[PDB]
Amino acid sequence: IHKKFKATSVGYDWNTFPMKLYQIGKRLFWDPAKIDFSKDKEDWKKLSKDEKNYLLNIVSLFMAGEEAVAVDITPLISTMINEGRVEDVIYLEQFAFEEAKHAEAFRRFCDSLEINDDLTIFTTEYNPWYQKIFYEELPSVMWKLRVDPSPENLAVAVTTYNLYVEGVAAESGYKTFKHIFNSLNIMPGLSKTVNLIATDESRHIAYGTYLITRLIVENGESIYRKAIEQFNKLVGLPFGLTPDFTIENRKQLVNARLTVIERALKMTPEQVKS
Amino acid sequence: IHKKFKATSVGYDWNTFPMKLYQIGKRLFWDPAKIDFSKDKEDWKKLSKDEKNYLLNIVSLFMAGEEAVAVDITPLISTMINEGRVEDVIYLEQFAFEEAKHAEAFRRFCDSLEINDDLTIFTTEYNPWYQKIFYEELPSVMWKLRVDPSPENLAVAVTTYNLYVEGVAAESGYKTFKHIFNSLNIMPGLSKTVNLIATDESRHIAYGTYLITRLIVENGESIYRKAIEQFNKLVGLPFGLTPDFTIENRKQLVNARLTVIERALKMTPEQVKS
Ligand SMILES: [Fe+3]
Ligand SMILES: [Fe+3]
Ligand SMILES: [Mn+3]
Ligand SMILES: [Mn+3]
Repeated sequence: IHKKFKATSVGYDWNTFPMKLYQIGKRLFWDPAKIDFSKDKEDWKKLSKDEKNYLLNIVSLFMAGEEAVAVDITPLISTMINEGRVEDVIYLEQFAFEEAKHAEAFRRFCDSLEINDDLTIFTTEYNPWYQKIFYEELPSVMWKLRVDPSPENLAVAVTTYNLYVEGVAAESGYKTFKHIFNSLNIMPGLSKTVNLIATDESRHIAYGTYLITRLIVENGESIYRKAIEQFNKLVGLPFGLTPDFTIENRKQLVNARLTVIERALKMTPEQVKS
Repeated sequence: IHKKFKATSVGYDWNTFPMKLYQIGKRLFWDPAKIDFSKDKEDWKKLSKDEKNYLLNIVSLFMAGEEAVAVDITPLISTMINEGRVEDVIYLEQFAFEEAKHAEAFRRFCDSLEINDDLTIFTTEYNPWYQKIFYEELPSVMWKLRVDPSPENLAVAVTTYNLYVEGVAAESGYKTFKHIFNSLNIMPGLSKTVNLIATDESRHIAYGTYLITRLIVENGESIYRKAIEQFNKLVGLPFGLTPDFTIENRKQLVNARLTVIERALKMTPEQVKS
């Protein structure tokens, strides 16, 4: 409709959280082209058949997700347009630029390893939980904002997107990447890639926290129940990795999100919003 | 719906035009924070009352537009999601990141000049053509893709967005900025800003050309008539500037777009698409 421009009259609120993360994003901008993968292909040929299978599996998980989160961001951006929160639109529009840049980096790392075949037999067949969330849950909750931009749908969207996918699932793979790169002294180019992607996820989960906490302070009693119901619905080895350890961290990250969610309760909207 | 990921199976087409501009965008990335505005405020106090009025006017025009083009990009991105063109989604999602970064740079330049008042009395009252296009035309044609993602609406959208707004209107202000900064030796910080924004518009009009030419090669007979009807509907001093000269360039840029539009006619889809 464009009845009034928030940049001409009221201006930009530079002290807001989505704008301060918007500064750090362009302050710590990194180019995947500068990341050299010329030695990763040598370390790829020095790994066993099973270690290459699990590494290709977890890389296929992120690369599948980086594209999905880059195209499911559209209803959240359009919802913020209908909400008039241009500052959120400015970051959420960058918040996807780092996501699309992540999908490029993994595809760059895959093409650097001569990997020219299909990786769909990793996103569905080997782990159906990754099919349930990204093929069914994430498209349903995000694109529900297109037809219903209600606050309760925003909470259901952000929890299925910034809390579990980015704060729990994406971070668990980073800790999995932490024990693969540091213990074996392999994949320095992907290590530079992950350390730059994990740095982006720091601002990604930060705004996701700010968005969900903003809903638990504007509609605390109703948003919290939907944000927890959705978070309870989502939750329902080589390289020297223990299966009881990765599950411990992903449950430790799940516990790390329940704290920051309930932290928003009984908080004044002045303490987080403007 | 997320029935199939274009990044897991078929992969990314790195040789396509939206991906090659996606490389240059992150290759020539510039941070508006590094641009120093400490001497622009000194040159602002050395301009007459009318020269400051026209400079603030044309700056208020871009800053108003940079926000509008950053929030009207959402239907075009969602249309490319429904079209499955993830490569276009990757650039169009960056293509807005440079736009939101432009809206920041102008607001940074305005805040650097102590300009703390409203600029709405420049986007509507002084020039109603800027009200007709950005308050009525651009929201209508872009958000018509949300309800109707037809090829004819894409042409009407891109012409009202990448052809006249970015290729003609935005470029005319750059040529206007060309005669203001070079003839008077003023505003070096904004000169660094414009030269970096005009460099971004090079990739912006390039993809806009690629998108509209792709429609004139996939549906040449129907898209061209709508792309021209819309382009004919859109078209319907201080600093040593001549009113007959800026109109000459904006008509020269209008003529520069009719050539590249009709250039797409009688061209094989193999010559531009994949
Ligand atoms: Fe993220
Ligand atoms: Fe542009
Ligand atoms: Mn990511
Ligand atoms: Mn621009």
